[PDB]
Amino acid sequence: MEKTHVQLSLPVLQVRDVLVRGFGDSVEEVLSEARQHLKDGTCGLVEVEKGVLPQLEQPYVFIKRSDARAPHGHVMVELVAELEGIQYGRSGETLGVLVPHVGEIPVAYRKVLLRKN
Ligand SMILES: C[C@H](N)c1ccc(Cl)cc1
Repeated sequence: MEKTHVQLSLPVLQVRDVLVRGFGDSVEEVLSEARQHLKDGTCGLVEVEKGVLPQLEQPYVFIKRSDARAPHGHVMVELVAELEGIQYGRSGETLGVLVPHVGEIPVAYRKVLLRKN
């Protein structure tokens, strides 16, 4: 059975390498697909810097810090989607935007403890 949180190590991708620049076409779909790719080990993370979001496809799926005081290095996170400037969920600081991973070479791995909600 699925625990409330799962430890994952996500490949961190540079935005210009990403081949599939979002998870879908509605908030509900992107959240659903992100969660599936996270379970399958086929989800990457792009760190948000100036110029990143316009190079990715909306709706966006962010991982945001959900909790403080981070077990074994994995930051606790939850998913929040964004479309047209409106966010679906509320949480803490953004760690990055999730994208499909289809074999791109990462620059780093990001350890997270993901809330499965
Ligand atoms: C497994 C298949 N080649 C696939 C990769 C990425 C996405 Cl987003 C959907 C399907």
